[PDB]
Amino acid sequence: GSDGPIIEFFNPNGVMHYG
Repeated sequence: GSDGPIIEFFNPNGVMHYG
């Protein structure tokens, strides 16, 4: 999503963390 405490492991638009 952006830069959260958890990594986006749901097939995001790119490669970044999220809430």
